[PDB]
Amino acid sequence: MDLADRFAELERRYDARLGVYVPATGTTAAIEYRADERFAFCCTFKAPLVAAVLHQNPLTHLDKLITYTSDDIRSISPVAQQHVQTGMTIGQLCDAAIRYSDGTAANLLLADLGGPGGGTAAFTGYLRSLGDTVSRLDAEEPELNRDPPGDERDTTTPHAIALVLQQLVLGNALPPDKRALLTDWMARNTTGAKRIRAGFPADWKVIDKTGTGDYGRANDIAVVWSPTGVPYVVAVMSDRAGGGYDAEPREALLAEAATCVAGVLALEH
Repeated sequence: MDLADRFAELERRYDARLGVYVPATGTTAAIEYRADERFAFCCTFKAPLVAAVLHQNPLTHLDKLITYTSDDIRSISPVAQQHVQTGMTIGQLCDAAIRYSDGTAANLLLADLGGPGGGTAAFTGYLRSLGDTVSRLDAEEPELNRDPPGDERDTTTPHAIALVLQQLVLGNALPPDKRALLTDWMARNTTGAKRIRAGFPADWKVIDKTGTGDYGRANDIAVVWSPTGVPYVVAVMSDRAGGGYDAEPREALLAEAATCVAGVLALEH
């Protein structure tokens, strides 16, 4: 038995398609399972979206107050629904997008990056600027959750998104002050306790960004650190197209995939 066999058993048991990527390190070979197959972003895009906004603006831009109306709420928006008559700062929008998967926050940051009709092109462009030729965002929240299996629209691959997240958190895509804001928001995420976090021991640091969609889509992208501070990137993506558009996502699948990864990365000699 090897790791690919373990992953295939998860697929069988959950009636799911699973994608896993952990980039190679100095000490470890890449872990990959369907890593070049396409999966819908869902809200995993919101992490590189926040990076794009951070990168293109000075820090004082995070204090810029953005006004919107009930006309702009089209999606699950746990934070923005609360502030729709008053408005929210860019920094508050980044916070909401990452820590609560707020659709409206994401959509507003898309507009901040690219203007009214240009947000998705611009977000995709940011990824192209990082050397990611693979991913693409074509719709805003909530429509980006709804493309059918095999549609290339609104998709990344585990390989591509992990390599983006690596540049953002563990490379120099952002200067340290901006990088630290992105890291802190992901570290404070409220939506990921049952995904990659659940697969890693408590003394490993985990920051993450989840996504959940139609056809039982459930994703999580994380950066993890060993108790001594050795960092790894983990992308786990899944869907359950056999149940149709309303298939139940299964977070436990992601927790188990992450548990498999954690056992490779932690167990020594």
